Amino acid sequence: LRVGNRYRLGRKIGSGSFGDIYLGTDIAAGEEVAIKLECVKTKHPQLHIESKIYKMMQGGVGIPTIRWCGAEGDYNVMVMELLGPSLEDLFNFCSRKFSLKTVLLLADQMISRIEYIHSKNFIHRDVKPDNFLMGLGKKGNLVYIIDFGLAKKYRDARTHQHIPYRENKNLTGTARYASINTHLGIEQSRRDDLESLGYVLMYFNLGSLPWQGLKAATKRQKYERISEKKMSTPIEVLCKGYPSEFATYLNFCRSLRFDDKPDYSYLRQLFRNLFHRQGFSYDYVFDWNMLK
Ligand SMILES: Nc1nccc(-c2c(-c3ccc(F)cc3)ncn2C2CCCCC2)n1
Repeated sequence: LRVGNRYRLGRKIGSGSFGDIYLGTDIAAGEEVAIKLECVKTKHPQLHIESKIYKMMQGGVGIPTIRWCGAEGDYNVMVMELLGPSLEDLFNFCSRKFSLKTVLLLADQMISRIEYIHSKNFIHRDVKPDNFLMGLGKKGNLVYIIDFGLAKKYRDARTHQHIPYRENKNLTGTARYASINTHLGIEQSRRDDLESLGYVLMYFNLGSLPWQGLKAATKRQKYERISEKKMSTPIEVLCKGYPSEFATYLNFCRSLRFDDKPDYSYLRQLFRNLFHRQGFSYDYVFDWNMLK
């Protein structure tokens, strides 16, 4: 159909939290775009709140620019620059195995995306492979983070007073990568986004995490098995057979206090120093860049 006068809606290409995503074209500008559609109906107006978070993040490296936010017909609509494959997509394309060089070159950009989001007072709360997409064209090797649907403010804009420590919370994000404290129902904070990143990295190293594939009955008790397996698996076991850097990262993350400012530079240095020890070149070539 025809959306926002300027765009043409294409076919469905995916979903995000709170809405369906479609391919499209900005006819007036000759640009291909991604369009997220949310009913202006029900109970919850998430597309509009999320849109303000993106704009607050506009300008940062690897944050998708929003071209138009508006409502039309039955939908609130947000138009975004088209982006490439997600890290999960690429992981599959690479036979579900990434070389250490690629893992380290991904960790570098991923830690910075999280630091950027945190610098603007928000926590993502759903760090996972599918929420990271590569750019296109000149930005083909830039890793973008998307979906602020479950994002939340962790400190006051003006005073920077951190939100209060809270318990008995239900899980928000993906169980597979959620932090231990998140499973324990503790309010998520900066440390939590980083811990999750730690699991995503080890996920890329192993092909799967040890708490994956557990069978249960409820669809709520599987999170209990997930949580128990996660707690029962010491870091040294999870990372056995990989550079010590990964366990040091996870250990660092679990040691942070609820309102602590993470040392993002130190985390990136662990990986850069490892990048050097392994002898890898600084050509920034990712595994998939070699697909012949
Ligand atoms: N190709 C492409 N380019 C830009 C954004 C998105 C996108 C959005 C998204 C977020 C905000 C917005 F305004 C428009 C789209 N939510 C999920 N995805 C993808 C996740 C992986 C699978 C395919 C959809 N997709």
